[PDB]
Amino acid sequence: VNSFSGYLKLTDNVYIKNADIVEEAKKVKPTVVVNAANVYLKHGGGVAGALNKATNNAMQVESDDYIATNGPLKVGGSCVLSGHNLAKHCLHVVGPNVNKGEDIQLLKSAYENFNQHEVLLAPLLSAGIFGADPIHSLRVCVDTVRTNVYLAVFDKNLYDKLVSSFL
Ligand SMILES: c1ccc(CNc2ncnc3[nH]ccc23)nc1
Repeated sequence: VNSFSGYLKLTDNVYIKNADIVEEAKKVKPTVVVNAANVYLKHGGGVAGALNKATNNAMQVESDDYIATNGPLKVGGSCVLSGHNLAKHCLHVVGPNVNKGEDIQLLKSAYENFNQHEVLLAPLLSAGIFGADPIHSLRVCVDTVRTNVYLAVFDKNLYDKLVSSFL
């Protein structure tokens, strides 16, 4: 039993809710919140900008030190950093950004990072400003992640479409 509430169950291991991931993170304090990161960990907008704003920019400060030491992530890759006031840990995962021309096949590699964590609160990777079709992202999630994932979808309209079209 865990503390996630109001989720619709899609499969054995995937759950989905219309929620603001920031507000859900602050209420649940999950072990892991996933950030929709870019390779530079520049948290300017979308989910990343919102999560970073909620940390009062502490996420960005920590991220800049990470990049200065380690260099950029790979598209499809991830790193574990602090969850600050939102979670124990933040798993920064880089989905392909269609608006940069990145290969959508890398979306499966991105979701594979979730399998290193038993339970996660997450957004749909490569959705929103990353330009992928969220229905495709949900399909890849279900077909790739084997650990327990709680997906927060900010937009109520998209949430209803994802549920109604789910196979
Ligand atoms: C429109 C469609 C999809 C998204 C995906 N981005 C997010 N997904 C979950 N929670 C969020 N909070 C802020 C952003 C965010 N954004 C905007």
